[PDB]
Amino acid sequence: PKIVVVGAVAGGATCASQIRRLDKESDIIIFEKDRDMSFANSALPYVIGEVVEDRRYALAYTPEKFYDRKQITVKTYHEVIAINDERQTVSVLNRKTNEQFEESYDKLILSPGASANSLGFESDITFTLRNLEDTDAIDQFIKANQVDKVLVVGAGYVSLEVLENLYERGLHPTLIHRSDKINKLMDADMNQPILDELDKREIPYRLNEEINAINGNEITFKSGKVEHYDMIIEGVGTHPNSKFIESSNIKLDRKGFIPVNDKFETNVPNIYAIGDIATSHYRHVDLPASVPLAWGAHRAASIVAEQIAGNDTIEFKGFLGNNIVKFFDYTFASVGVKPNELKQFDYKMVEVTQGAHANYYPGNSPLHLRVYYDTSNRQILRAAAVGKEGADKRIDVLSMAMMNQLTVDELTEFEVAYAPPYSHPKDLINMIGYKAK
Amino acid sequence: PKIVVVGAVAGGATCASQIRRLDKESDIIIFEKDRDMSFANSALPYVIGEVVEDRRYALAYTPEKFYDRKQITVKTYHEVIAINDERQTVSVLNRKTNEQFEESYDKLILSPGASANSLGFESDITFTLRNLEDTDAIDQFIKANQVDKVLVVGAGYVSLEVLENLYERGLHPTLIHRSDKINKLMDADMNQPILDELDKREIPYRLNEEINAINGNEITFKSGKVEHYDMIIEGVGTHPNSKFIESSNIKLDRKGFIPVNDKFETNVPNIYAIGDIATSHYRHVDLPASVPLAWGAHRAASIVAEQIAGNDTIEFKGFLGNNIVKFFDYTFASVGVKPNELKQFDYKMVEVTQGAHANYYPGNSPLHLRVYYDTSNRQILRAAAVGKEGADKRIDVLSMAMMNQLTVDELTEFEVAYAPPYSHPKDLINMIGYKAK
Ligand SMILES: Cc1cc2nc3c(=O)[nH]c(=O)nc-3n(C[C@H](O)[C@H](O)[C@H](O)COP(=O)(O)OP(=O)(O)OC[C@H]3O[C@@H](n4cnc5c(N)ncnc54)[C@H](O)[C@@H]3O)c2cc1C
Ligand SMILES: Cc1cc2nc3c(=O)[nH]c(=O)nc-3n(C[C@H](O)[C@H](O)[C@H](O)COP(=O)(O)OP(=O)(O)OC[C@H]3O[C@@H](n4cnc5c(N)ncnc54)[C@H](O)[C@@H]3O)c2cc1C
Ligand SMILES: [Cl-]
Ligand SMILES: [Cl-]
Ligand SMILES: [Cl-]
Ligand SMILES: [Cl-]
Ligand SMILES: [Mg+2]
Ligand SMILES: [Mg+2]
Repeated sequence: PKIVVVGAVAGGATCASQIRRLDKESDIIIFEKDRDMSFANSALPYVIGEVVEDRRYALAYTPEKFYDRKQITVKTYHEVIAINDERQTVSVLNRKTNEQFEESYDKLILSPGASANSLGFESDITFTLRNLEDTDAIDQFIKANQVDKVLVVGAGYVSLEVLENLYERGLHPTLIHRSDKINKLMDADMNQPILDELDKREIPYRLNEEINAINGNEITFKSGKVEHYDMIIEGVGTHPNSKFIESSNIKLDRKGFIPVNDKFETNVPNIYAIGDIATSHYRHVDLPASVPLAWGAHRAASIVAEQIAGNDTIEFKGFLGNNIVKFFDYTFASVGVKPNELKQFDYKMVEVTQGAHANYYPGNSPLHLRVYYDTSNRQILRAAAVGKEGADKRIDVLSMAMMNQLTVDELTEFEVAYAPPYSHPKDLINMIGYKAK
Repeated sequence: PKIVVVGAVAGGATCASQIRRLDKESDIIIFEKDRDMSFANSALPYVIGEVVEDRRYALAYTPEKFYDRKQITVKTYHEVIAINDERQTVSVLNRKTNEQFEESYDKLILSPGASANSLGFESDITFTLRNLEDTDAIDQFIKANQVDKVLVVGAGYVSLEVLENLYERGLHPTLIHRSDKINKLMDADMNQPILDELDKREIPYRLNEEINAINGNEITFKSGKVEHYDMIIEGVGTHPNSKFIESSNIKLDRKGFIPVNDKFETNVPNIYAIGDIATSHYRHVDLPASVPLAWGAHRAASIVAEQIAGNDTIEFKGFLGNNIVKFFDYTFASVGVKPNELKQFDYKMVEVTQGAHANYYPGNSPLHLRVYYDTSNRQILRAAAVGKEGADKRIDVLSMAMMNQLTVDELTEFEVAYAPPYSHPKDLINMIGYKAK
């Protein structure tokens, strides 16, 4: 079938590649509105911190390379501006010429993702981060202005990674956030180490703080404070890239995302939507979910490839929402329903704080693991772990347990890999099970 | 009931403590033939290495402390020499006075463990490592003789830990083993990094090599080589401590272990066996299993405590044989049936080697993950992982998958915690699922 993919990055290039693995005959074209395909979105903060030095590390492919290797055509600086879904074509603006044309399809895959929000100030010193053009502009500006003091606005996990990288590069960031709900995928009492790590490094922060006005480099804040900053990086949320879809028959929710079934189909035949634009449901509970992270983009890209060109019985089973961030010496990881969704259930909480590994073994640190379960059926609803060591291991185990709607009591039965450097004969996970009675 | 426990360490002291948590009235007496109770067995190689130097980590209690805390009587230097099951007593030898006496019981719990094998040479410089008296004797002999050159015999995970520790202490060990089958819980072609780590550090080794004769410090070998060593530590396997059980009605297998049901009962009413002495079955396949490791001793201790004084519906579900060892910069872990047991199934193998975390992100190291699955039902039989980073995490997640009867194909659905320090958007585990078929 002739395949048109919109977006050439985490969902779209992956989906196209997966289809080509299954099907060597079909014509596949991807349209990408910006300069680069297949950049490593998650590497971008580390490119700013110069922790990833070789900036080609964050760019897997050029169009010429993709055609050479996979016989897939990728057109950059080509923005899909309308879907003419009844005629099965898309309208495409060639952004270099400002001429538009239609591209026909038998199957359309929409992976256009999300764009950064802006606070909307008229300011040359403010930047957002979503692609490699942005990473380049930020790096350029730091060098051209010898940036030292940088205001980081927003306290979500990417803004935090940007802050850390700026600090390691030698700059002096201050963090602000409009509320006290920092790193909101993690339980709010368990985010305290973020604020400790900032305090330990004397990196200033102010929560429930916002920009009121910008006059050149002089920033006035809601608190009444006035400070000079050489550069501002705004991490103030994202919005779905669906304006080009509104005129078509595809159903959007009230926020502009595309609800999909378990085959990533939209309500319109022959159109699929994957990645951050798609909304689905949890695997382990009957609630809607949106989980705009890399794993879901790559997983949906594979399921859609199977749907189109492989085994059409392969269908998504829903999300668990496994997520994680590093901030300085700590890891913060959670999975399951979000904090604010716990109230849809009758639930209890169990938690342990114990050494990541045997206490006498050096380099130990306290790991805090918390699990919420549903009192009607003992099923695990959510887990969270924070520590210098071992958080990602416990959370990945519990994601595997929730995939199987395992109960909290069955955690006593989990058979850990135990030697002194790694865990305890009764691992933290087992202790949750023992403590749940 | 009146409770007698034989062995006061990983299974026996734990079990007695767990009973006391549930039942504050029963009399509970533990007999231990050696000097110490509740030593940390897995800490021992690290004690020898001066990695663990605080005594309070090597030894958790004395009998007087245990009594004061838990009103459990522990008689060290008391060796049970017969089990008089028809009269419900044990015959005990007080090794201090060399007098024996009968002790009556209502419930008897056998946790005698295993003893180290010896090569049988008449040698003042040769030591085995099983307990804290052993550990003290080795540390004292190094100090009394200004030991520099130590021969480590055997290549099991305990000999390998002892080798690493003697090296970190500043001594000069050489490793030998009778064959090339080193570290045999791991797939024989995934142990090369043990030899690479020995070479990198210029620590000599010889395989297919044995001690042929000893004359003082002059050791003559099977190869014909003749060398001088200051000390020898022999790690040439263990044998079950069951010769004292053989006159009783308790059924032993031909290898001298005690088979038990899922309540850890023996064939004799009111007698339980737990820890290294006990044999049971795999959880995920219908085959016998013995897994002489700390998790099993601790989980059996809990189940027995429930049987006697708590919820007697709690039963064992079988072993998976999760196991792990550190050797210098590498981790070696595996779970499921042993390599020799794979031939009892029609199976296939799938593997992947990939960075532990994102390709672009620094500090990376390749992680080799291998999965065997049953072709009759696509169930996972065995998994094994070796790498500097992330092998513990992948093997615990697969331990949890095997607990939940996951097929290899379902591993594409595992939702990993992804950010660049931790994994990839399709983790190694997901790659095994995609590469299967
Ligand atoms: C800085 C940063 C760090 C992140 N870190 C992590 C992390 O550690 N872990 C994690 O799991 N996720 C992380 N993410 C999120 C992850 O990158 C996304 O979930 C993933 O990119 C979703 O894939 P997608 O295909 O939907 O969107 P994208 O990868 O963003 O690709 C969408 C593409 O579509 C193009 N497009 C949009 N509209 C059109 C149109 N009309 N015509 C042509 N092209 C169009 C866009 O230009 C864009 O290139 C991070 C994201 C960022 C920005
Ligand atoms: C050096 C070393 C390192 C290890 N490292 C690991 C590791 O990293 N991970 C892991 O999981 N496991 C490790 N193990 C194994 C783990 O310690 C054993 O699986 C666990 O100790 C088994 O508990 P048990 O109660 O059966 O035996 P033990 O803990 O050995 O206790 C048995 C006790 O019974 C006593 N006893 C025997 N017979 C009698 C008798 N007739 N009368 C009175 N008392 C008697 C013995 O003297 C002994 O003290 C290690 C073991 C050693 C020796
Ligand atoms: Cl990435
Ligand atoms: Cl149309
Ligand atoms: Cl231990
Ligand atoms: Cl008798
Ligand atoms: Mg139209
Ligand atoms: Mg259909």
